[PDB]
Amino acid sequence: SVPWFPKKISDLDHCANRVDNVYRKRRKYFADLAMNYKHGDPIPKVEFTEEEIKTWGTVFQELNKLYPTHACREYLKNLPLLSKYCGYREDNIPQLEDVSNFLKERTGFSIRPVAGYLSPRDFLSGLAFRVFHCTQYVRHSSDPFYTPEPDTCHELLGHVPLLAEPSFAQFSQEIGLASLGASEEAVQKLATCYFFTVEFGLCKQDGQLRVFGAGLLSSISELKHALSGHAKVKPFDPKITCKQECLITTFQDVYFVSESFEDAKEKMREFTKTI
Ligand SMILES: Cc1ccn(-c2cc(Cl)ccc2[C@@H](Oc2cc(-c3ccc(C[C@H](N)C(=O)O)cc3)nc(N)n2)C(F)(F)F)n1
Ligand SMILES: [Fe+3]
Repeated sequence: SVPWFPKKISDLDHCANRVDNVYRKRRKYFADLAMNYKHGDPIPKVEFTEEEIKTWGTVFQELNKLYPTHACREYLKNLPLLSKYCGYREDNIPQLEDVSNFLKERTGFSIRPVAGYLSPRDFLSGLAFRVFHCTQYVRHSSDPFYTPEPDTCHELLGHVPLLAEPSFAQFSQEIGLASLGASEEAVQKLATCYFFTVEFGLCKQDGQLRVFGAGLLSSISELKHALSGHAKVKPFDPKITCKQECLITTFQDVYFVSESFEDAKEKMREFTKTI
């Protein structure tokens, strides 16, 4: 029989809640905000602390040094749009509500604040309705270069700029749409393909390797590592790519290169029929 899946955007209420002293209370605070959030609510505006803003400022400042030579053209295209409309600055952390409103005008995507990791099924189910579950907290100040879990920096600098791109927006949703009510095996295959594209993908533009992986675009160290030449590279092929192990708390052992977003989209459409 078919497992439960959302049939409308508001149904995501039923799946979004899955799962240093001052930092812990701060983290619980953000978790509480996401937990009590219901569809239709404005995403609660948060006054970030200076340490959090300085952390964002450090990551943001350093990544912007790398983006022109590392990021794909679409990322570099939409990133200034975010700084002109959503307050992307070194001294200011953008609000999830504002960028969500921006995405609505651009690609119809929206943001939903989430406490932490959701199951791949629940997360991909959100994409089916062009909803991206975002963490609202900032990474610990100890290591701004890399963090073993998503933070608001990862969402805002990694995911948001490409979600504003129609071709990429379509690609993301179709992965989500494919996931709806799919078998456990199918969801995991889709989740792995999502992982090595949306989160850690590489693309070929004008003969050059560029980064569109969100997990890469928000990590100072791995972004450099991905294009250094010391990394393992393979062509994106869903049947093969979906068999690759997804690593956490570390750099990936291999990266997959797509020809383009529409190319990645077409390869996925072919693949989802097989499963
Ligand atoms: C098959 C499949 C697909 C997904 N999953 C899965 C399921 C659950 Cl419930 C938990 C964990 C995972 C996967 O882990 C991650 C991690 C991240 C991630 C991205 C960026 C950053 C910040 C960056 N390092 C920075 O420094 O900015 C952090 C984390 N993103 C995703 N989508 N998955 C895992 F475990 F498979 F790898 N499984
Ligand atoms: Fe992510």
